[PDB]
Amino acid sequence: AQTVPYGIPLIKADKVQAQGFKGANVKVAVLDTGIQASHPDLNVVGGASFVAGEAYNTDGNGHGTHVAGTVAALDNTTGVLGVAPSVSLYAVKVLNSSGSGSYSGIVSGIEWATTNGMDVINMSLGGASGSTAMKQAVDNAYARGVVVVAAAGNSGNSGSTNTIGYPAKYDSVIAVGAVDSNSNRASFSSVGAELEVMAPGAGVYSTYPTNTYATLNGTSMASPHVAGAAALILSKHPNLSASQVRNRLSSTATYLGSSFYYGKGLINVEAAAQ
Ligand SMILES: [Ca+2]
Ligand SMILES: [Ca+2]
Ligand code: NA
Repeated sequence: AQTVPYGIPLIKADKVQAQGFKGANVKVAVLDTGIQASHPDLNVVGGASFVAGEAYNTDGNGHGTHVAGTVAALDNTTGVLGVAPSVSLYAVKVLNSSGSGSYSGIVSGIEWATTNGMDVINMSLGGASGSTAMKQAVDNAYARGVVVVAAAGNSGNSGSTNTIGYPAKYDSVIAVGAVDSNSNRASFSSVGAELEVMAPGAGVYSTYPTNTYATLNGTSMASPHVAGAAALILSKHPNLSASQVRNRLSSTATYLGSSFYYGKGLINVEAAAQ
C-alpha cells in the first residue's frame, strides 16, 4: 500500500528514519504553487498566499503538491513516503496556477517564512535574473539561521556556460542539480560554478492533485530531497547552525565527477547526519 520512491533509499533517508529521526518539530516552508492540503498523504499545518485570487491551501498546478510530497508525504500505509515525514509543513504560495511568479511575490514568501520562524525553506523555482530585494531576502534568512535550498535550473549545459538560475545562484542558497535512479546526472540539470549538490530529480513519484500520485522530472524534484535531508539532520542535531547543516550535506556527499556538473556530488543523509 505505501510506495517508497527510489530517491529515499538513494539518499539513505531511510537509514536515518530507521534511527528514529523523521524531522519531528522541524518547520519547512514550501515556496511554490501551493499545496493540495486535502490530500490524504499530506498534513499541511499553515501557510500564506502571495498570489492574487488563490488561497495557500489549494494547488491548481500540481507542482507544489508534488514537491511537498517529496519532503513530507506521511509515513503510513498509503501513497508515498517523504524524506522527512514528521516535519511541520507550511505551504507558501508564490507561483500561480501556470507555475510562474513575480519577484515581489517570491520575496514576500521568503520574508514570511523568515518571520514566521521556519527552519528550512525550499524553492523549486528559478529565473535567469535575480533582484536586489531577492538577494537581500535570502541573505537575511540564512543569516537568521534558516537553511535555504533552491533548484539549480533545468537548463542543461553548453560548452563552458553557467546555466544556474536565481535564487539558486546566490551564495546563501544551496543550488541542487538532478541525478536519475542510476545516480547519473540528468541531461536537463543546469551546470555552473555555483552548483552545490545533486539529488534525485528524474522519474520522481510523489503526491499529486487530486488525491493521487504522479511522476515528474526536474531540478524542482531534486531540491525537496535536500530540504528534507536538512530537516532530518536538524531532528537529529537540533543544536546545529544552518551553515553547519549545509556544510554536512556538501562535505559528505558522494563524489560523481567534476563540480561544474555535479557540485560536490550526490547527498548522503546518513553520513551527513552522523
Ligand atoms: Ca490532508
Ligand atoms: Ca504515505
Ligand atoms: Na548558491
